[PDB]
Amino acid sequence: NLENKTYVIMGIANKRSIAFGVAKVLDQLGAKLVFTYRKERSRKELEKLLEQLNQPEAHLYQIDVQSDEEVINGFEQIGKDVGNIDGVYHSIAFANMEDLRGRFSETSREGFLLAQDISSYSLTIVAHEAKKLMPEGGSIVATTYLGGEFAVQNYNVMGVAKASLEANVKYLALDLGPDNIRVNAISAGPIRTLSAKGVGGFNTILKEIEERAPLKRNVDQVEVGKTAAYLLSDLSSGVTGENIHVDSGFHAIK
Amino acid sequence: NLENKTYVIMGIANKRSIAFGVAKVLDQLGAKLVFTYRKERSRKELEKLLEQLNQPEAHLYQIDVQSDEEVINGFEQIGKDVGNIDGVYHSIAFANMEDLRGRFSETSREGFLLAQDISSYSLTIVAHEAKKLMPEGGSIVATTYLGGEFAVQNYNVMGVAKASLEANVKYLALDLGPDNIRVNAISAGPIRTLSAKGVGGFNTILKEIEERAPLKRNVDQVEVGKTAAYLLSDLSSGVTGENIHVDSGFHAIK
Amino acid sequence: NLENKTYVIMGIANKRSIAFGVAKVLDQLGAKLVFTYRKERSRKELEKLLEQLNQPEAHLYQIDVQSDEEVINGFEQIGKDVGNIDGVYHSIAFANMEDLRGRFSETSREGFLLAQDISSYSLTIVAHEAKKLMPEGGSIVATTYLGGEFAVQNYNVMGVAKASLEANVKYLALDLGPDNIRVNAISAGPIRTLSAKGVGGFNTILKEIEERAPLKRNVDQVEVGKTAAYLLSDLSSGVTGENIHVDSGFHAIK
Amino acid sequence: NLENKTYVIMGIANKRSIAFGVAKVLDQLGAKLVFTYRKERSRKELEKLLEQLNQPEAHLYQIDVQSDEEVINGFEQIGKDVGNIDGVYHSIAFANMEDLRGRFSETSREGFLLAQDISSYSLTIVAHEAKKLMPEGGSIVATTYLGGEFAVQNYNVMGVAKASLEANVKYLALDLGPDNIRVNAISAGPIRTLSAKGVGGFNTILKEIEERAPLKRNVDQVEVGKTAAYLLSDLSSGVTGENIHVDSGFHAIK
Ligand SMILES: NC(=O)c1ccc[n+]([C@@H]2O[C@H](COP(=O)([O-])OP(=O)(O)OC[C@H]3O[C@@H](n4cnc5c(N)ncnc54)[C@H](OP(=O)(O)O)[C@@H]3O)[C@@H](O)[C@H]2O)c1
Ligand SMILES: NC(=O)c1ccc[n+]([C@@H]2O[C@H](COP(=O)([O-])OP(=O)(O)OC[C@H]3O[C@@H](n4cnc5c(N)ncnc54)[C@H](OP(=O)(O)O)[C@@H]3O)[C@@H](O)[C@H]2O)c1
Ligand SMILES: NC(=O)c1ccc[n+]([C@@H]2O[C@H](COP(=O)([O-])OP(=O)(O)OC[C@H]3O[C@@H](n4cnc5c(N)ncnc54)[C@H](OP(=O)(O)O)[C@@H]3O)[C@@H](O)[C@H]2O)c1
Ligand SMILES: NC(=O)c1ccc[n+]([C@@H]2O[C@H](COP(=O)([O-])OP(=O)(O)OC[C@H]3O[C@@H](n4cnc5c(N)ncnc54)[C@H](OP(=O)(O)O)[C@@H]3O)[C@@H](O)[C@H]2O)c1
Ligand SMILES: CCc1cc(O)c(Oc2cccnc2F)cc1F
Ligand SMILES: CCc1cc(O)c(Oc2cccnc2F)cc1F
Ligand SMILES: CCc1cc(O)c(Oc2cccnc2F)cc1F
Ligand SMILES: CCc1cc(O)c(Oc2cccnc2F)cc1F
Ligand SMILES: N[C@@H](CCC(=O)O)C(=O)O
Ligand SMILES: N[C@@H](CCC(=O)O)C(=O)O
Ligand SMILES: N[C@@H](CCC(=O)O)C(=O)O
Ligand SMILES: N[C@@H](CCC(=O)O)C(=O)O
Repeated sequence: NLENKTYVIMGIANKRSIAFGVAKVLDQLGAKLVFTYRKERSRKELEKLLEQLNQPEAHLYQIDVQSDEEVINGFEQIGKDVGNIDGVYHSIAFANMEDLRGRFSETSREGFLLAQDISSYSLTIVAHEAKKLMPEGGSIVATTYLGGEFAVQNYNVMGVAKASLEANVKYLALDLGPDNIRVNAISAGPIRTLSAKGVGGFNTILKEIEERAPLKRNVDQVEVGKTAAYLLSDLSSGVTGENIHVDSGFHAIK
Repeated sequence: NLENKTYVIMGIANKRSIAFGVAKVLDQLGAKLVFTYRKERSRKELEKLLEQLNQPEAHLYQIDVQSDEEVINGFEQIGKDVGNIDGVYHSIAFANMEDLRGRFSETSREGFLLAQDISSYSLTIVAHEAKKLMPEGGSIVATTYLGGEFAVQNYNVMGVAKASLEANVKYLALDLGPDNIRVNAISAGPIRTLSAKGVGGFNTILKEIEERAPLKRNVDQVEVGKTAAYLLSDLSSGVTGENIHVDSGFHAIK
Repeated sequence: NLENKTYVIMGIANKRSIAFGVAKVLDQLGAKLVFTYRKERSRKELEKLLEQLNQPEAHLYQIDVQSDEEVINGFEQIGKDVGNIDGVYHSIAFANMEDLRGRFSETSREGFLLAQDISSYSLTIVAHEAKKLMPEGGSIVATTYLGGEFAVQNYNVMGVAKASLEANVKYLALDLGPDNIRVNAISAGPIRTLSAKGVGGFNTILKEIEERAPLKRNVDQVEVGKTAAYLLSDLSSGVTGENIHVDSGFHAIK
Repeated sequence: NLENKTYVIMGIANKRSIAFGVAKVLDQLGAKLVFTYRKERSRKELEKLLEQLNQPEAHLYQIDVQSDEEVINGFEQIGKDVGNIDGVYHSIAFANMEDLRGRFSETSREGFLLAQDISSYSLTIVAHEAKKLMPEGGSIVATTYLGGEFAVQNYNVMGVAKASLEANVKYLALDLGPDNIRVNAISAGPIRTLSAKGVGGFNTILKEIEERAPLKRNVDQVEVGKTAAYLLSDLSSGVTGENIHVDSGFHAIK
């Protein structure tokens, strides 16, 4: 039960976004939700998707996590509009498409740093600004993939950006733990989303889960959202620096 | 919300048992609970502890997990008495004082195999018997410690037993996943219980957690119970073969 | 260069044994070698295989690692025959055939404990006895598989015994470190040997390595042997409690 | 024996550099060595240091790894001057001093990306250029630290850069494995070097190893160099995407 909680959900682009499965679950559990987006198209999609939620007010903020001032001012505006928050769900990554197929060793410096900036560093600065709204403690969760732990074909520069994110989670957990802020990751199995369309071989990744993972099926956004509700709530009070795989068991097999 | 769910909880000895933390949480959430014990003194404690619970009926079965027949007959009786179950919490381990409190390289064969048998093999046979009561699926959770992942001073034979149990969890997850049974572990931080008396230097282990773990505090049995509630319920659909550290973040630091 | 070093190699059965790859390499580097075996037939193979090696004398001892007396008396006799040794290569495991295929949840208690006894505990008692012949320090290496780290189809009871071995390696490393004895594992990739005939689906495991592993080829016993020379020698003096995968990179991908 | 092998060693600053331990070992084993340095100081210094080696000639190239041109042109020139190479030792990392103490959550975007660029991406572009000089295969080794696997006090931005670097090794292993180029890391224990002075609390880190690591002592640059010789030679054929801890066993304990 999350009535009287407030969470900031970063990274809804459309009805297939992982962050939207999180939103549906939290919403259904009674939470107040604030949404951040980059592209105008994503705000338009949030406005339509909010008609499916039970949020009596639209709280939408444009935050491009490449910009310190947009992250700083965005959270400062959120604090002014809704007061203190209980957590942040971070569902944000980016890499140029030519870096999500072919040969990893041909990755450009600009593409490698782009992916690090948006997919990893953004959690650091978000945590720094979000903590200002969590004087009593809180919970920050980011979304990762098994390609941060193992080399997977095609995931290439984003695998190295997820390894960076997963370490970023541990270091933030150590730093913010004395402030009663927990920081954790969910390592989601493959899910058809707008960003999946850029990963080479994505359909064969999905098929392999169905054939080989312990549950012999793929997961969906709402399953990620249910684990998010656990990590964002008091149920997980003793848990920080942790990476929970929501992937039908695929992480545990070879 | 666990109304209309039934769970078997194995390994309450007294009010400090981790499994009683689990019981309290599941009870508060509306579950029907069934309890298994070894020593007659454990049954007496269970009888006194059930007064604190909302359980309208006492469902108590003696199962020494060294005996196949006791596990077989105990789960069969549980089925005839309460019907199908939704999961099992396994909170059982044992090792001799004499092997524990000597150099690891001095561990006796008998003591090594005793600790495997009770602390690891018991999950396998329990899973096999409990699956007969879970025709539509279920969840099985066992309780481990960071000593199964790293060599910790003094934990000695029980660290090898915990590594065995953590691998047992992954193999059971692979085997039983197509039956929609999930199998997971909770890696609890140190907690003062009857069995902790067995571990040398236990007080300095507690003190290290306070000084060094991200949350700068120790965890308690109810925190283990809240993560158990997540693992045993539909909130962790899609999570199997996982090991969730309820340990203030200690696993993530060095 | 291992002239003036002496190593005990445990677990040659025939010319395909992983331990015979280790023997050839160590022999080619000038080490003096002592061999232990269980079955008469293995002693006969060792007698034949020694004609290929540069050892000027056969040091052969029957040690069934299920027997404490055989391990104690065998190492005692080794020390009386060749003096102090520089390390031990352990290449011993066993499980009953029915436990290397089908459903893990059906594993018998006696089969689970049998595999633990031979494949894990044996290392502990061997280290205890071998330490008496290494008063200046030494190196002990055991042979594991990725199935001890992940659930692998069919490997079943041996995967849990290997997770146990791997923890045994870390706990021995911690215990024996102050005596200047290093203890490490090599995680070998699949290799056609007599014991491979017990693993269901073995040929499929081999084909997956050629298709998926970074080197796109399988490894052989001599490559294990070369990593064994590294771990048994001063070249690895800083390295203990480690598990080195000699598996064409397969451990690193998913 | 590395006679008739040529290795490029990147990252000698002075007599305490880890890469100078590597050079000593490879030089002694008969390898021809080429050296790269960033700033002038490291030149002058290199010129002097190399009188301690048996290199008949001084092959020194200025390469600042922030510059694509310098990496591309530097490897090109090494190929013209010396011909094909057998491997590359990468011993290069950098972060701003302020980012190696205090609160990780305060790290600037500029500081985080600088550490990623120099300490992780540099391996990718180095590997791409160096491949051109390894048409029959070779071996690339980078130097990492346990702070890339766990959150360590103070190490902060560099911990996230080393996590990135360790994933970089695996993705390069997968990519370059079919060209018979292996890529691996050495995770060195703490060692007093010029870069160590920047790391907050370094002396406390060192003391902890002596007190708690299995070998109860610290490691040195030459021990890193001996494991580098293993990784760079045919002894480690079959080993790729691996991270070998030369740290007195500290990684294996908690
Ligand atoms: N789909 C999967 O199988 C899978 C599996 C594991 C993990 N993940 C992770 O889950 C997360 C969500 O991805 P998704 O699959 O749900 O795809 P998605 O719907 O495309 O979500 C990606 C989000 O990233 C945002 N974003 C990119 N750059 C940004 C920037 N500079 N500033 C602020 N927002 C930015 C996008 O916003 P705009 O569209 O407004 O630009 C979009 O809302 C990502 O971290 C992804 O790596 C996905
Ligand atoms: N305390 C901690 O710091 C800690 C941390 C991580 C993990 N754990 C784990 O948590 C679990 C519970 O331990 P605890 O600390 O709660 O100690 P506990 O209160 O002493 O519970 C241990 C239980 O194991 C049972 N048991 C032992 N052998 C048995 C057998 N042959 N058949 C049936 N039951 C048997 C005992 O039953 P009887 O008394 O009836 O014999 C007792 O109920 C164990 O797996 C333990 O390793 C403990
Ligand atoms: N082949 C692979 O793909 C692979 C991969 C990774 C790891 N491994 C491991 O490598 C090691 C060697 O196996 P292998 O593949 O080389 O097969 P192998 O040639 O069949 O060697 C197995 C050895 O185990 C010995 N052994 C079994 N029980 C024993 C006992 N009670 N006491 C003394 N020795 C006993 C056997 O001796 P007797 O025949 O005399 O009984 C035999 O010499 C094992 O630990 C295995 O798990 C194998
Ligand atoms: N010492 C330790 O305890 C320890 C432990 C684990 C891992 N490591 C790692 O070992 C490696 C070597 O460090 P070290 O401790 O040997 O210290 P070091 O002697 O200071 O070596 C660091 C080297 O990095 C070079 N470097 C920095 N930025 C560069 C750039 N942009 N282009 C080219 N070179 C650049 C420096 O060259 P200039 O001096 O010319 O600036 C210096 O030679 C690093 O990867 C470090 O993280 C060190
Ligand atoms: C293979 C599974 C997967 C993982 C992801 O991280 C993912 O999301 C991204 C992948 C690449 C770039 N930006 C993203 F958001 C999509 C995906 F489909
Ligand atoms: C150090 C933390 C800890 C872990 C345990 O597994 C634990 O439980 C046991 C420890 C040893 C033997 N039987 C047990 F049940 C107690 C403990 F105190
Ligand atoms: C699949 C790879 C593999 C691993 C082994 O541990 C192995 O060796 C055994 C496998 C099962 C039982 N005893 C053994 F010695 C054979 C093998 F082929
Ligand atoms: C704590 C151990 C350690 C690790 C390092 O990576 C290290 O080297 C650097 C540390 C930080 C920045 N640049 C470096 F080269 C020094 C160090 F002393
Ligand atoms: N190479 C295709 C992969 C097709 C698939 O999803 O399997 C792509 O670039 O998406
Ligand atoms: N070895 C002591 C432990 C002392 C402590 O708790 O620190 C014991 O017998 O329990
Ligand atoms: N020689 C193979 C025969 C494979 C087959 O034809 O069954 C064996 O050892 O089983
Ligand atoms: N079921 C066969 C598998 C055939 C193979 O792939 O080796 C076995 O038991 O060996």
